[PDB]
Amino acid sequence: THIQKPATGSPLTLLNGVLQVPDQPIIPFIEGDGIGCDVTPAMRSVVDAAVAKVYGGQRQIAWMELFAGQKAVQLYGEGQYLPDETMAAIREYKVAIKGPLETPVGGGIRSLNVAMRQDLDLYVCLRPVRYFEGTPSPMRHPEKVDMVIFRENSEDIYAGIEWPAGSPEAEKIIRFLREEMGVTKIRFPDSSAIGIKPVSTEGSERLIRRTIQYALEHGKPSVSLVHKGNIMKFTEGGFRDWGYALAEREFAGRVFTWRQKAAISKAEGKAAGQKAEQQAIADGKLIIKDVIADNFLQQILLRPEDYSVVATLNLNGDYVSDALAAEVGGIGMAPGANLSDTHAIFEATHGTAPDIAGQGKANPSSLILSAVMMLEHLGWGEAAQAIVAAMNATIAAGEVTGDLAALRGDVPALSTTEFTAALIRRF
Amino acid sequence: THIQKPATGSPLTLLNGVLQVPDQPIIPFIEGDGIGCDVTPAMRSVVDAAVAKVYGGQRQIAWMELFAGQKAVQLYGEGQYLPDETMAAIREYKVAIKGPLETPVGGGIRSLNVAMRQDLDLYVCLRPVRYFEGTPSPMRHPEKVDMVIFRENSEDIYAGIEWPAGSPEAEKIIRFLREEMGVTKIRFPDSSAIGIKPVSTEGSERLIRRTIQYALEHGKPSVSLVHKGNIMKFTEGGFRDWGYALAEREFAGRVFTWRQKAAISKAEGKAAGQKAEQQAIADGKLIIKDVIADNFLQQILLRPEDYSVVATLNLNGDYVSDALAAEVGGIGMAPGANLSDTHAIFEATHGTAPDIAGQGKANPSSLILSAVMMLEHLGWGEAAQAIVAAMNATIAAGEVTGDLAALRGDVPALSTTEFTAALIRRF
Ligand SMILES: NC(=O)c1ccc[n+]([C@@H]2O[C@H](COP(=O)([O-])OP(=O)(O)OC[C@H]3O[C@@H](n4cnc5c(N)ncnc54)[C@H](O)[C@@H]3O)[C@@H](O)[C@H]2O)c1
Ligand SMILES: NC(=O)c1ccc[n+]([C@@H]2O[C@H](COP(=O)([O-])OP(=O)(O)OC[C@H]3O[C@@H](n4cnc5c(N)ncnc54)[C@H](O)[C@@H]3O)[C@@H](O)[C@H]2O)c1
Repeated sequence: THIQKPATGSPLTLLNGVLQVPDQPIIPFIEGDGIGCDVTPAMRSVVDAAVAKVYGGQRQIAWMELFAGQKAVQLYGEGQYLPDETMAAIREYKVAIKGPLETPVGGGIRSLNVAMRQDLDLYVCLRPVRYFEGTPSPMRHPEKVDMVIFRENSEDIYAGIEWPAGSPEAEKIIRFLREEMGVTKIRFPDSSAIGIKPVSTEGSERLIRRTIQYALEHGKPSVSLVHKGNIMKFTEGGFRDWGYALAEREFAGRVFTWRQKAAISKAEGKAAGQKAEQQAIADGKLIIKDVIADNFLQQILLRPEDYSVVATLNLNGDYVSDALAAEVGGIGMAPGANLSDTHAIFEATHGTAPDIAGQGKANPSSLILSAVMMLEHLGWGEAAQAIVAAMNATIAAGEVTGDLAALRGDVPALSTTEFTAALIRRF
Repeated sequence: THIQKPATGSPLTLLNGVLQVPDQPIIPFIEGDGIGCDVTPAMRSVVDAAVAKVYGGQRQIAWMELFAGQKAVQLYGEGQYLPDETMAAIREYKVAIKGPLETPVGGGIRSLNVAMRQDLDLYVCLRPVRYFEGTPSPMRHPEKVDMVIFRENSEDIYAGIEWPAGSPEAEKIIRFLREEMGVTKIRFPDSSAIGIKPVSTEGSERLIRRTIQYALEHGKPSVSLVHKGNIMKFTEGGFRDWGYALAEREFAGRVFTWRQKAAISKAEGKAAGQKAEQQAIADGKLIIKDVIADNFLQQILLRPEDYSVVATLNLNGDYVSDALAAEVGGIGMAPGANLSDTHAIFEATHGTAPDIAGQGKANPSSLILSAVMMLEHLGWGEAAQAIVAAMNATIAAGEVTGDLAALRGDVPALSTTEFTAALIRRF
């Protein structure tokens, strides 16, 4: 072992439904590769300051370092990118927050980020994207972005099921596809690498159910199912169809969907369909609609105001998260949470930022905002709100890191530590 | 048969492997579903007006209507969405232009758009995206967008290989994957639909070769290989790696890749790597770089000015095209061409737009600009340049269709017909 349980902490526990949160909870954290070394300490400093301010010391996070990535390899030895004790500790402690981890391209280890999500079955990747007043942005009207993305986190092509071109394995699956499955559409079978995309009714349903539940509980006007269901009919189109079906049987009478709208239109005409939709909106009924993924990218740029909650697949969610984050300053302003029904790993949308690593420039806001989601998860709402208020005031005053300052000629950059200080001095 | 060879036209021919264009070329066209009924007649009018003007009546397109989609079904019979005679005609006449075609979601027919591309092996989907001065845009600085997308058009998950959840076929492939391929990562094997993603060395290579050739002959500063090769290591990561290898092998002394840069950064440090790139740019070398797909979506929004030519896979290309189009007004300002080494089908980036079909509102600019590409393909550059000049002037004058008028206040909306007339008055 290379991990040490805090001396004054007490673990979170689960008791007949409820998550029990001690006043000095043990919260595991992973530093992260690259800019993890800048953003994690900043996040802890900010969280600690907020908590001390709002509760007077009655409460205090008992941080416990766990290891993964390069820091793990250096401490545990070669190939020890994800030590067993790391995963065991997260299971036991039920919550954790992590900086980014490096995943190599074209070869090397499988994503540790994805591996953690799979191992703990954290099937919801939850990413709220909203505009902080005054944030430098490439958009004319970034304030019109206020969305919540529910990204399926356990399946899709992220499963990591693939074989390299020319390998015995690729030849073996290509032969099965052509000889046993009757596949005729592989263009270049002699040099094809092959990837598998599993998308299930069970996986789609649990993600979409949580999405609708959230939308209803928070008074959100709509849920958009985004998919490329015309080309990927049974996977992505399945996601959409299973989604509408679930909405209409588990939430009958509490939602109005575009599937229902189509039924009304087919039988009574467009006007009737439109009228029924207008009546639902008038009723405070949650609207469930759907958008093809490419057009979705167009719509969130042209009219983001028309969207609220989004339910989508793993790959689509990844791409949408980045496009949307860019509208509000980039992935330095983009928090996230990986949730199952019992556990949670809080984690920024961004990666290791190799181009600024070691320079003390990175925006810690995404991770800080992820810690906000964590505090909300812990029921420490007042601390959470204190951080959001401080963040709102800091950005509005024009105190920002370099990723934001680069977007406007009239805004200078602050280092990671300078920004952290600017935020904390406002508590 | 339900088609007719025009009375006064002559087919395109060849001479030493080079396209020979008669003064009255036979050019097949397909109207398209939905707004195809608006945009196709508009494109023909504009093209005819430009040709009549610049060549003083010495030249004239002999349009030949071919059928696909709904129009084909009503004419040829139920199920006849893509008559064999349509594809044979395009093979015969070598160049065609088509309106959008409807592809159902979650079932129904396989995409006719993809089917045409596959049938004629039009492996390059070429989509130039640039800003027309004065176009309403959601961006603060849309003028910074000037890119050319090369989207692989023959493989990837677009092959249409998949089987539905619960089906005997899905059960069959899942069993083979788990029992014979050793696959353990399928989360819900009992209810998964399965899609297959083939990406090959041969397919990736010919698309990337065409991209680099284009970049070099048009004097572009860089080619960006966009991929999600950290998660899809052997397909998308293969695309990247094969791309760098081909560049260095086939265009040595004309390019400088980040693969080369990485090597210099390893042996001599990053300062040496940056210097080498600086000198390559000074030397007039084409830079070959790469960007992970999600980050690329962020970057084309934050700093599009850093990108020029893009080479990417089928699915990524589809998503990137819509996001980039939105920056310059939407997919109503986004032309395209499907190209093999011998044949070409020109086609807008947009779909059938059911929300405005039948209303005479559609922006015909995408299809018109696709015909501009067609005219350049035919070596009728003067007519191509005339349409561009009329387009530049008409947009700058504030004379636009509803899709653009919606992006900015105090800008009236012209109908398709009205916009068409406005363009034509510049001739
Ligand atoms: N959850 C995760 O741990 C996670 C997420 C995304 C990427 N990654 C990994 O990160 C590595 C690098 O990938 P990449 O370069 O495509 O993406 P990246 O997110 O690391 O960097 C992309 C761009 O965004 C900028 N950026 C990201 N975070 C920033 C911050 N907080 N402050 C200021 N600028 C920031 C970077 O400077 C860079 O220019 C890859 O190995 C990838 O697998 C990990
Ligand atoms: N190459 C093609 O033939 C092609 C391309 C994309 C989509 N499609 C098909 O089109 C159908 C509709 O798909 P969708 O609704 O997701 O996308 P779409 O491109 O048809 O429409 C998306 C949005 O963009 C707007 N839009 C598109 N073209 C426009 C134009 N020229 N002028 C003004 N507004 C325009 C529409 O009004 C709509 O709001 C689907 O069946 C899809 O398969 C075909």
